[PDB]
Amino acid sequence: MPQKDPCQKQACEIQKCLQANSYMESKCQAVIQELRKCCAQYPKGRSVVCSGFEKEEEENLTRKSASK
Repeated sequence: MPQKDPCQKQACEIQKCLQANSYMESKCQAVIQELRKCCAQYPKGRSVVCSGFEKEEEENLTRKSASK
């Protein structure tokens, strides 16, 4: 329920950074890490994108759960 979503902007900036980087998400790892600081300001239920984002933290278990 996106009443307001502080992090939706930053989730946009992942995509926008991508366009600024010709979809090299390798560069946009910084801006994913920005969504992080945004997301972790709150409980995930406050935001749709941050609800994707605390699940990004699960997805990271591929790379390593602790490698950042």
